[PDB]
Amino acid sequence: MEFFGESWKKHLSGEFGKPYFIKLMGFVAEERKHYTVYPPPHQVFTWTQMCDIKDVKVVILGQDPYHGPNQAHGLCFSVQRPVPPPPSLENIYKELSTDIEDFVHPGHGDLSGWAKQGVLLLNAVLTVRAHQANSHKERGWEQFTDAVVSWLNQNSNGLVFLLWGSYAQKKGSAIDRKRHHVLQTAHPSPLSVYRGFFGCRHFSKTNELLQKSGKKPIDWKEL
DNA sequence: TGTATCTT
DNA sequence: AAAGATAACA
Ligand SMILES: O=c1cc[nH]c(=O)[nH]1
Repeated sequence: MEFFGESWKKHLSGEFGKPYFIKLMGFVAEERKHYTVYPPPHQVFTWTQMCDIKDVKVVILGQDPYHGPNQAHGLCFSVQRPVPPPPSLENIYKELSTDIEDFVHPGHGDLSGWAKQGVLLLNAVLTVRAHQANSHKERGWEQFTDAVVSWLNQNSNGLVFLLWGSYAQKKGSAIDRKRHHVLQTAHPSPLSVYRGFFGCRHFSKTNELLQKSGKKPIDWKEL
């Protein structure tokens, strides 16, 4: 119980009774019986437990969870102490250090600090079979995360979406590019970071857009 | 050994 | 689809 934060469950509950969702949860359940799936069930929706849905100001959309033991916990790119930051996160910190002058490696990989500030740390696909990246794509997660993006698009204003990677970028078409700001770059994984993530300056750019629309910027060092 | 994106 | 090529790093 209580895997979903109250305000999130209230606005996404309409998906629960849909065939694709019932079949999606059915698939993940069958998978957990034969393989190790990440993150654990009680953490698949951690991204709804950090702030009220109406308080989201920035959305970071990744591809799918870390596929190693004890890494993924429901917030994209984040890992709970004492787990060391995986390759993707070390790259995010590397960019943050050159993008934000006051930013220095926090010495851990827990990104709850950002989420509590209204930064939704979402992935297009919310589960993954151990050691197999994007193994759970096209099973129904995409329509669910589409519902999340769609609600935010219609009920919020001036949000800043950071779509990292081709899969996250599939959601760009559902975002009113006039009402919200969409920043797109390569995924921070070592296998693609060199295609543009380094130098993208999305963190400083995100705050410029927020402050321009009179909103409090994100303190990226607040972790 | 191990962490995307484009092409056939 | 899904496998192969291409691709930084350590
Ligand atoms: O949560 C995560 C971690 C790495 N890469 C992603 O796309 N998401």
